[PDB]
Amino acid sequence: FNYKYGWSFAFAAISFLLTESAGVMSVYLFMKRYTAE
Repeated sequence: FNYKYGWSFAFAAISFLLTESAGVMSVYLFMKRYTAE
């Protein structure tokens, strides 16, 4: 037997990272824009 995960598995893996990064950048931006409020 042999199995492997495909490229779309890794495409789901890399796309996991960018969602969690920008959500921190939302709270970066929200704390930054709350300073101006």
